[PDB]
This record gives sequence, C-alpha cells and structure tokens, in this order.
Amino acid sequence: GRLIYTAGGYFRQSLSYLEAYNPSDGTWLRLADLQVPRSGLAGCVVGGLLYAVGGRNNSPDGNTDSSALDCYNPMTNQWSPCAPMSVPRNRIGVGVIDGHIYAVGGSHGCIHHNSVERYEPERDEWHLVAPMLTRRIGVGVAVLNRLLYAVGGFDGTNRLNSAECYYPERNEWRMITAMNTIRSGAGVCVLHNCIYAAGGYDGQDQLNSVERYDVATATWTFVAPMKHRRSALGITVHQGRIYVLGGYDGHTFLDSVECYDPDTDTWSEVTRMTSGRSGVGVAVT
Ligand SMILES: CC(=O)N1CCC[C@H]1C(=O)N[C@@H]1COC(=O)c2cccc(-c3ccc(C(=O)O)cc3)c2CSC[C@H](C(=O)N(C)C)NC1=O
Ligand SMILES: [Cl-]
Repeated sequence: GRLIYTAGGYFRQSLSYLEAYNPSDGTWLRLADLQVPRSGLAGCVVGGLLYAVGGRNNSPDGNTDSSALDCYNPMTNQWSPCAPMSVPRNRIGVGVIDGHIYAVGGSHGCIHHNSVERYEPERDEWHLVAPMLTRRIGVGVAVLNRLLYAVGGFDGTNRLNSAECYYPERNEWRMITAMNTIRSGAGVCVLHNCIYAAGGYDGQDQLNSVERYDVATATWTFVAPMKHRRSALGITVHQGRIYVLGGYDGHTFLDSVECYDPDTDTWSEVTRMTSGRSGVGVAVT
C-alpha cells in the first residue's frame, strides 16, 4: 500500500506537519515534523525516500527563504538534511527524471528565478542545468516522456499561461503550446500521458478550472472543474486518480481534499486534512 504524504504548508505561519493519508482506509498518520517549518516547498519521492525541497519559513517575527533539501525515511520516521541548493527557492516546482531531482524556478526575496538545478542522491550534490526561457515562481512541474515541463507561474510582472519543455539529453528548453488560462500557483501533474493543470491564480481570482495537455495533438483542453477554487494547492496521482489537497481560495486556507476520476470526468471530496493549509509539498510512496 502507498500513502499520500503532505509536508509543510501555511496557516497563519509556515508549518512543520508531515502527515500521510491512506486512500484505502481513509486514515491520516501524524509523522515526524520537519526540522524547519516551510511553505511554498515541493515534495517528491526517490528510492522510497521523501524529499522536501525549498520553500520559505514565514513566522510572525521574520521570513526566511529556504535553499534546503531534507530527506524523510518512512522506515525510520526521521528527517535528515541533504546538500542545499545554490540559491533559496520559495514557490518552487520539482520534477524527477531517472532518480534525479530538478528544482525549477522559485523566488528569493526580490528575485524571480529562471535557473534550474539537478540533485544527484547517489553523490549528494546539486548542479545547475540550462535555465528556463522565462523566470517562473509558483511554477507547476511535470515529467512526461522523460522531458521536464514548466507550466505557468509568475515572472515578476505578469502571471503566465505559457509553458516550456526541458530536454535533459540536449540540455535545452523549448516553448510549448500555452494554456487557455493564466495560472500561477496551480497543481500540475501527469496522468495517463497527459499533463493536468488544476486551479491556481490568474491575477484576479483563484481558479477552480482544470485543463490537460495532449502531447499528440499539442492542445490544452478543459476537463471538469474542481468543487473549490484554490491556489497554492498540493497535487499528486494515486492509482489512476488525481488528488488535490488544500490551498487558498482568497480568504480561507482549505482542508478539502478532492479526487478526479478520469474515466467519469468527475471530482469528489474524499477526505479533509487535519487542518486547513496552503503551499504544501505532496508525494506518494
Ligand atoms: C502576500 C503573501 O504572499 N504573504 C504575506 C507574507 C506571507 C505570504 C503568505 O501569506 N503566503 C502564504 C503561503 O502560500 C504559499 O506557500 C504559496 C505557495 C506557492 C505559490 C503561491 C503563489 C504565489 C504567488 C502567486 C501569484 O501572486 O501569482 C500565486 C501563488 C503561494 C502564495 S498563495 C497566496 C496567499 C496570500 O497571498 N495570502 C495573503 C494568504 N499566501 C499564502 O497562503
Ligand atoms: Cl509565501
């Protein structure tokens, strides 16, 4: 059995929570807290280990952008620090190709990154790769066909509907078809050879619309929208379904967890998190 892990988040301040949901029985497990609270981080799994990458610790007495990479071992219930990134990256996007973690964009104070770096767990090292064509904070990242897609975000001036593709073998980025909607802080994931972009912020409101990119036709098509408008949501895929966790709807930090079934094109509320929060890092193992 696999669990959906949710790490960090924000509710009045950045959080340390690490909790795991079991879709088979609806139970939530309270696991060991992160050593440093963080929101706007991204989660991922490599070799059965959960990684929490970047983010920011917003505390009522000061904010700190994070360049940290922390590793959680489910067998020991222990977090261990890993080599930090070259720069702090809040509102980051993460993708895994061949057991290597790609940390994409994000912010560091007044800086909106276009830089991308790759982590090698076997060596415990980070190395910069080719930067994106566009600076992107709150970027959605998805791995499809061994290519890394960077979708939407905010470049410091405009929220984006554009998306680009990284070719690891060639070390280069290329623009792909832009989405129908401008989305910053959307949940981006891949399911059945399609990239889904759910929710986000279009510059005026949080979104409940969801669209998917078909690689064969290079088009984005809207599918059923979520029941709740949400930005800075967590997203993952489990047993052929998409799960969206928490987020912010413009006033409230959501506890709602929705599930998308692609066969019926429907969303449904499956559980609630123990408390409402936004900017969580999510992964399945
Ligand atoms: C104003 C502001 O951002 N805040 C004041 C200082 C602390 C900080 C604060 O409250 N952040 C917490 C955490 O949220 C994330 O982790 C988070 C994670 C990933 C992406 C994004 C994201 C960023 C920019 C845009 C875009 O503008 O295009 C869209 C999405 C966010 C921010 S979601 C907005 C919400 C907010 O503004 N208020 C006031 C509660 N922020 C949050 O939930
Ligand atoms: Cl933030």
